[PDB]
Amino acid sequence: IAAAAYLRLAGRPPVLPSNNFSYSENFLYMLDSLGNRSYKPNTRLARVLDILFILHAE
Amino acid sequence: KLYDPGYLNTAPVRSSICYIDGDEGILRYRGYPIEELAESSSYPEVAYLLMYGNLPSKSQLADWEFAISQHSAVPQGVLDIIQGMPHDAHPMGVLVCAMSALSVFHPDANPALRGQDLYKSKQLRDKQIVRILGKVPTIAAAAYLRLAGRPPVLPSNNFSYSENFLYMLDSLGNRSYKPNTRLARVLDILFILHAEHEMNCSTAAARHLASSGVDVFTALAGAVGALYGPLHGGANEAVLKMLNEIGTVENIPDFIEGVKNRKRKMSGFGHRVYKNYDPRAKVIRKLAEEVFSIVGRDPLIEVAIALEKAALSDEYFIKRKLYPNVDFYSGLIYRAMGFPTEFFPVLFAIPRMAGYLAHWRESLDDPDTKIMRPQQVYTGVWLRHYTPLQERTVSNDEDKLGQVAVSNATRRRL
Amino acid sequence: KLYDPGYLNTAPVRSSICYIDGDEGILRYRGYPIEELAESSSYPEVAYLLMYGNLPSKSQLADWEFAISQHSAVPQGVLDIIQGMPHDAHPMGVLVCAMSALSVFHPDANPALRGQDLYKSKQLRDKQIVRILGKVPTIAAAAYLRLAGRPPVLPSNNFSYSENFLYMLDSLGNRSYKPNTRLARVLDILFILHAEHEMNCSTAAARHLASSGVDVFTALAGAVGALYGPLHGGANEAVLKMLNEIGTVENIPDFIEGVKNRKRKMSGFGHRVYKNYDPRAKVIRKLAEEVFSIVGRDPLIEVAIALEKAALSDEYFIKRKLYPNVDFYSGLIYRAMGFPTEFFPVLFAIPRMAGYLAHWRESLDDPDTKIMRPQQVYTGVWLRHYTPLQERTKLGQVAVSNATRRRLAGSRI
Amino acid sequence: FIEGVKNRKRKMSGFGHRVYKNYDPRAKVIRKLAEEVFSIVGRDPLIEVAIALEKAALSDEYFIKRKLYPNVDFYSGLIYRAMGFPTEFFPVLFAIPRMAGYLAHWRESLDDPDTKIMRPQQVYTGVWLRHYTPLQERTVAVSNATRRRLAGSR
Amino acid sequence: IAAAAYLRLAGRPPVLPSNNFSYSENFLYMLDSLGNRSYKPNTRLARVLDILFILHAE
Amino acid sequence: IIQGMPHDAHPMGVLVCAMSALSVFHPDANPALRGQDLYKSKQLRDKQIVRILGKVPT
Amino acid sequence: IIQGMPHDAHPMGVLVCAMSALSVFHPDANPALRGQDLYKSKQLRDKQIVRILGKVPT
Repeated sequence: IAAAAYLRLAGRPPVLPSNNFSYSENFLYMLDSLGNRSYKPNTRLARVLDILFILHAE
Repeated sequence: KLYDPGYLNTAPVRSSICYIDGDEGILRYRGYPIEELAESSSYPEVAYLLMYGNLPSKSQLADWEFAISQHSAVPQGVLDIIQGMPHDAHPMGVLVCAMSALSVFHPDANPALRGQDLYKSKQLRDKQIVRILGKVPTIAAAAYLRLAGRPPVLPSNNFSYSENFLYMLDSLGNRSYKPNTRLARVLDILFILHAEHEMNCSTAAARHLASSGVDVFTALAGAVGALYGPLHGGANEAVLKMLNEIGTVENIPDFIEGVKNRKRKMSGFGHRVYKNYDPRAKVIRKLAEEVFSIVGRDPLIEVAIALEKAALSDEYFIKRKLYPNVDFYSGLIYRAMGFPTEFFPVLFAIPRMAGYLAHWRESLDDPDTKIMRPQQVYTGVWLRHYTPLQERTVSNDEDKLGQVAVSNATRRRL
Repeated sequence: KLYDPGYLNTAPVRSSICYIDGDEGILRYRGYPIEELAESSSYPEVAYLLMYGNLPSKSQLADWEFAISQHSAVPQGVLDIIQGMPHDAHPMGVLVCAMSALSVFHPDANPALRGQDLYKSKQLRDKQIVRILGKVPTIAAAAYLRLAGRPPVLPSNNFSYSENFLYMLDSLGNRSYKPNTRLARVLDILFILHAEHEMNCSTAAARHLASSGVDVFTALAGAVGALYGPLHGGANEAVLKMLNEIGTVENIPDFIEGVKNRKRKMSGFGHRVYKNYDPRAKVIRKLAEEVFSIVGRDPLIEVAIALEKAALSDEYFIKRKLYPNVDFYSGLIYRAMGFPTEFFPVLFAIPRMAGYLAHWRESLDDPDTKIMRPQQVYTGVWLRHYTPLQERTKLGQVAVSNATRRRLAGSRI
Repeated sequence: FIEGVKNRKRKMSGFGHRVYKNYDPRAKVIRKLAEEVFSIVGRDPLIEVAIALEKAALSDEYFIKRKLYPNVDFYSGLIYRAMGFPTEFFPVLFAIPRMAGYLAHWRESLDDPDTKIMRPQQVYTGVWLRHYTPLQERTVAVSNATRRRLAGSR
Repeated sequence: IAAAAYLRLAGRPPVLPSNNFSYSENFLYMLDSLGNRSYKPNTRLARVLDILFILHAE
Repeated sequence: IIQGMPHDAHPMGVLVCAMSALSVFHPDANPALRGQDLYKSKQLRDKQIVRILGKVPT
Repeated sequence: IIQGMPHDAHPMGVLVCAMSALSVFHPDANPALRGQDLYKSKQLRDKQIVRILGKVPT
């Protein structure tokens, strides 16, 4: 749903979820893939996204 | 001289639609004063008068307006196009794109699809004139209804032109709707007021494209696009922010005194073509009072009224010919009707286009006038051998564009 | 004032962007002749030269064309708009509609939302230049493909400008295509010859619109609309139908004798601008014969070749200052590549845009612009007076025999 | 153009019949109905140019000496234009009447078994004898359009 | 079917046949209804169309 | 058009209908509206023969 | 479920399939999905019997 919000912001239709990557990886991919099922975002950026997620657990 | 940049020393072509005596504010559409028409007439009357050079009689006028009502059937593909843009889109761009789409959706209009034959007979000319003069009203409409998120309406054949527009503006899925007659009349008069202006940027572009031999639809699309300029319809927001930033009515005399201190802005006072007077001011002031009577008031209206009353008194505004322009009362009425700010310019487009059609006929029945050819005076380097682009010297790296991406090229850094 | 016939008259604008002397056949983009550039240079180089008034540096041209390739991306919304258009509609109308939608879908550049000062910053001008220069060819390719109905493929970011367009045009919808370097260099070399020509309604309209402070997108849309019609000098259709009617070489002499007898039309030979040789003519001749070698020819092409060979040596053409124009050879080349004839003027609008943006930026920069309030001389009745409505009392009637014979020539309700 | 048609540079069709000459009462009756349809629907530019041609061409000596009497085609086409028929819709309109003739002929043909369609004879215009050799030795076009997919693959 | 071709040529939804007339004017009643089933054929127009049909009979 | 036909039919009527539709789906190929001189080229002969041969077995 | 399906026999099978599907187009009229029995309720049995006596016409 977060990815759907980001997509619907800048006009782009939904993204179907890749189901082979980690959590952050999954989200970060669902942002910038443009419907290309053959994309792999950075490991360092996904690492950063996971750290930011863990630093705001609760 | 040979260099007349602003065309202020030359005259492109003679005209006969009307004359602007800016010094005295004398305007007569083919001899009829603008105030006389705005009082004793209606929009189709003046439109026909400009278009055929003279007013029609009751019979053919009735038939003409009947046809105007008839051809209002906007192709639904244009409606889908309207669905295409985001609802935040400024109405001007919406209207321009719809204009181009309406040009393409009508194959019988393209000369390239039929050769240079569509523009030699009165039949196709008049037919396309009536066709477009009808559509506009509607498209606009849509645009208005889609601004807030409403479904498209179906124009009917019940009312007259201006009242038809008011109908499709506010029917809300109620076929038995009939808007206020006074509001329809006042909008009709307003349409009278903005009927035409003499050769301007937009008019020059219009006559250029007319002589260019291209389908009239796209020519008017470009011409009305030339009206998008804030110099050509964006000056209302200046006085709107004048009357909005001033806030409470108790800020008016101190506002004019600070104006005397060369501290607070002045705008909308005195026409930039009319320096003495204009009957438009008084007639639309009466109309504005009628509008306040029918719909009511607001803090902005009372602030503006007291501000202009104090402005008529202070000598600093008296001696500089700063009488209020038509823009004040115009915007007052338009927002009083319930029109958003971003929506003002599109309605300004609605009347003027008729005039742009008029001259479009004019230059097409005059061949003395011909294709343009601007003369160029080159002031740069005359001759120089080209260096091998590779041998090309590498001593300059200026102007450093080097910046266009999504948050410092993060879009595809992976 | 001064009556200004068909605007021929005097010079209403002076600049330092280009120079052309047709009777002398000298074409120098800022003092650099057309031959020296066309024979060796490339389209992005001359585009940068027009933008900046000087040749680029390696790194400058490198990252310039790199940013162009980067901005080759086209917004999704305008693509959806193009999809929403009908099918059999002419494509250049699709081009102008897409340009208008591009104006809408770039509210950031819209000045009416942020006053008459957003177009005073340096970087916004350059970003607009790159945006348009990249986005237009993708739109043209997408429309051409819409004629064929296939979905537009995303622009690759690894090839040259002309190479990008050629791949976009003939990718077959995959990645395994390899650019025809011969055809690519031919097309890129050709685009040099169709840069900004002499002043026209397009350039004047762009100048006026930029002076008015409008958004650049809509002004360029209007310029494309100005070039929409072939009456801007585009007469490829004339030589096309002349070839279509000329037949083989055997039945050429009757037509040419009619031309000498002033009975048959002559098109595409002799120039109202060039009154002498044309360097563009020989360059485009070499390119055209290379095209003939690479892709072969149809009978019509050899018909035209033989017609040219016989006509050029004929006295009726040497004496009458008559000789083939570059329009003829360009049409030959595009037909040999195999383009729809009606799609031809699109190829004549893609390269006429560098000069548009050059003049737009130049007009923005110099504070020599004023209010474009032209004059006139009144010819109508000086004064009349209003008539009462009952004191009232028809060239045609709308909807003739259509929806009217369908409204009364069968019944009335 | 009245001279032009007599100059043999531009031909004229719409006047007469390849199988009827004396007359075709159909032309007269549709002339009457064309007057009626002008009365009942009105006039359009093609209509007055057509009637002007009808009046003018008869005066010229061409149709006096050549004999070309306005064919049912002229009036049928102008009437079709009058009735709101699109330009392309004429052939199906011409198809509607002929079905009666096909039905009558078909019923009559099924009626009489004595009528037969024999196998027609033919006289060969080819060689009387040849022979097949394999192709490997075959001693040695414009079948497919090129420059469109060929260039695409090139 | 000819009337169906005419009417769909404009992209307008097709119409049902009627039975309260004879051939040519029934066809014209088919041609012009505009969604109104209370139409009628102009008898002069029906007769002239019938004669147009009969002239090219056989 | 052949899937829209009921299961009880004759397949060769299916052939003739689909081939009439091929007549329809190639209006560019007809000479019936561009005069009786359009068919003077060998290229159109080759194209029509090759298209017919390719289409019929499918 | 009809209006396109082949008719290789009498509509008897058509009607049987029709009411079999009517058995599920209104699942609210079912006793096996709420509790364990429902036709023991007088109001249900009544409304059911009314509909089923009147449902067949459509």
